[PDB]
Amino acid sequence: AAQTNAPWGLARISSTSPGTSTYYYDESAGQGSCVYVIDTGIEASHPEFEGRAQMVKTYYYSSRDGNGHGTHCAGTVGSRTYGVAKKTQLFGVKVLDDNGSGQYSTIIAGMDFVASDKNNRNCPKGVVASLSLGGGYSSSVNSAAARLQSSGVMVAVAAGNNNADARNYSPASEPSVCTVGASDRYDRRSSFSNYGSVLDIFGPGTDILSTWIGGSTRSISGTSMATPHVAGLAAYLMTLGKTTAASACRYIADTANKGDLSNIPFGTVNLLAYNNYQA
Repeated sequence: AAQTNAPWGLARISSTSPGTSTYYYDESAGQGSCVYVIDTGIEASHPEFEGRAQMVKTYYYSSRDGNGHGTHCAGTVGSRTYGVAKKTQLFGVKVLDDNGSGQYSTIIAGMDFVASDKNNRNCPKGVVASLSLGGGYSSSVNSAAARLQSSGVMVAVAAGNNNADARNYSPASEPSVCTVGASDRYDRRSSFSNYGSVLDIFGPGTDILSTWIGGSTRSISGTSMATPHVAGLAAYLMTLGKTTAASACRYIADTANKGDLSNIPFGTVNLLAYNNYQA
C-alpha cells in the first residue's frame, strides 16, 4: 500500500533515503495487534482513530486526554493518516495528568496494569506498549518496564529530551526495553535527543504531524514522537509474523537503516527504524 503526501516520518520509515513523501507498507497494517499508549490519555472519538482506540484505565478524575500529548503519540502509532500501524487496536492508560505530569508510583502501577490487562484483550498478533515519558534514574521504574517487557509486551520508551546521556533517565536506561532517540527530516540527530549506549534505535522526532485533542492535528517535536513510530513499527512487524514482542527491538535494530544519521556521538548506535517493505 502507498499513502501519498504522508507525514515525513512515515515516509522515512519506509525509505532507504530521506526526502520522500509517500509511506509504503503492507496492507495488513498491524491488524490483530494491540498497542498500549501509556500517557495523558487518548481522544478516542477523534475520526482519525476510526473506532480502534479506547481508554482502558485512568488514575485521575477522567480518562479523557485534557493535554493532547497522548492523543498525538497514539496518532503516530495507529491513526489512519498519521499512523504507522493503521489497523492496530489502541488502548489508552492515563498515568499522566492534563499538565503532562505524573508520579513514578502511578507510572509503575500503569505498567503493571498493562502486563496483566493484555490478558483481557484480543491481540493474536502481539502486544506493544509505548511510553513517551520519563524522569530521573529510578531502579523501581526501570524494573517495572523490565517486568512489562518480560510479560510478553514489546516496550518502547523515549530516550528523553535533555541532549544528554540517557543512562541517567528512566525508563530510558532500562537495558531490556527498546530505548528510542529522535531524528529530523534531514537525517540529523534531533537537537534535544538524548544519546548513549542504552539507546537501541532512532525514529522520526522533529516536526511530527499527528492527531490532537478537539478533533484537530498539529506538529510537535520530541523523543515522545519518535517512540510511537517504533511502537507502531513493532506492531506492524509482529502482525507480519517477522518478529515477536521479545525479539522486536533487536529485529528493528537488525533491519534498520545503518550509518545514515549525522551528529550521532561516538558510542551511540547509528540506526534508523525502517520497515524494509518492498512494494
